[PDB]
Amino acid sequence: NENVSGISAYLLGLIIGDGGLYKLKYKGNRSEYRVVITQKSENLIKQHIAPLMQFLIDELNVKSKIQIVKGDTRYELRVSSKKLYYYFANMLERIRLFNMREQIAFIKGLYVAEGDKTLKRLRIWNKNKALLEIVSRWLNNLGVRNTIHLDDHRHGVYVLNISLRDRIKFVHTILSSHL
DNA sequence: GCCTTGCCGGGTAAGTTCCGGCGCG
DNA sequence: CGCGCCGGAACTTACCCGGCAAGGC
Ligand SMILES: [Ca+2]
Repeated sequence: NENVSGISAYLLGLIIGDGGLYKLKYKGNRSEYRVVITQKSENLIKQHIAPLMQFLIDELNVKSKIQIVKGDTRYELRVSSKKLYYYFANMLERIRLFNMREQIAFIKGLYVAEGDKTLKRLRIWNKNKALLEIVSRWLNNLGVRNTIHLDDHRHGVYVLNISLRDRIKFVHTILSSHL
């Protein structure tokens, strides 16, 4: 709807990237379901990310608050919502069936989260190789050549390197898409 | 000459799961 | 009683950064 689907895919890229989906068990039988995006800067969160999450929450009739919690090392945007937790967890599941619009939005969010930011090089870091392999195939379909290697042998972190030969296509189509 | 990109260590910006409390049928 | 939101934060490490050099054209 597809204001919503595009924004959803983008937020998921931020959540998977910078972020998390948590199902918590307490005593008892208490529980909590969290959608989380963390980020160093309060401004990026408050003026860019939160209004996107708020739009989605309103559109989904989710009754939960957007919480912004200050940590010692970063800010946390958090929505405590069973319904939103499952919306994103099922979407993730999910992810191979994304259309072109959701593909581009997801990759954009994932790059904002896990991205080389100078743009001198175009690189995405993640330990989830299968996720990078999905993104690699999508990028190939969009004709951005790319390679995946184990970058950090210490922590098992993969890099997806976007070929600078296809830099203009990647930055124009994905990273500065008006979609 | 100039660009690209694999490699690889530094260290902080992420991530994850605890806690005490309250809401609501 | 049985679960699900709220607000916080303690703790560990997964990212990003960025320099070096092999390799391609
Ligand atoms: Ca990030």
